[PDB]
Amino acid sequence: THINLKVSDGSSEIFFKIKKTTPLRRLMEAFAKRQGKEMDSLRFLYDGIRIQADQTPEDLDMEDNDIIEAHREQIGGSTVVTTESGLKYEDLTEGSGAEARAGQTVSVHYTGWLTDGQKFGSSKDRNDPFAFVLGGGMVIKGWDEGVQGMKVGGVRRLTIPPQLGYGARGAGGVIPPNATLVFEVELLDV
Ligand SMILES: CCOC(=O)[C@@H]1CCCCN1S(=O)(=O)Cc1ccccc1
Repeated sequence: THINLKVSDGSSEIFFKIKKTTPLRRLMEAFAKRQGKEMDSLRFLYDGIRIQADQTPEDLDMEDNDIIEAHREQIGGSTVVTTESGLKYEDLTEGSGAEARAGQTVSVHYTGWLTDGQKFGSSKDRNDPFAFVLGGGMVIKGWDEGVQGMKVGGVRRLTIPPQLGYGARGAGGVIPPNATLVFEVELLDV
């Protein structure tokens, strides 16, 4: 009557036990919400086929310990850029207006995760935007570099190697030495 399912996006892996007659909506919402996102930002595939919120394990002939693969889809497309430092960035949404430049004070919202999907931080927790002088050395190097060129309204995903993050030290009782960090940064003002 019930099966176990694993949902993975390549980083976060979440395990669920679900009645076979239960629609996949709750499971899908749960996975999305754990990344601080709305369900409609993701696409969930079973056996290469896209799952819809109203379908059940029964409708799809799912078995115990099956896997659902989760991906974000941007309708715009996906282009990930590697810079000379080894920083990677992907504009999920492009903003409007002038590009943020070195020396400007910027205000952003962000969420940060480890490569196992664990959230270590977010400005949305206290609903308090984060401000800093871009290129001023008051944030990790991945940020001083990666927020350059964003426009207001833009959402940019940064993949930050540890020499551009917290290096050998880690941070916050959460990020260990030599960790790669993933942030989604939204530029609010420049
Ligand atoms: C004040 C300097 O902070 C930073 O440079 C980065 C980027 C700018 C915003 C905050 N972070 S943090 O989330 O990684 C900080 C963090 C790390 C580990 C656990 C919690 C928070």
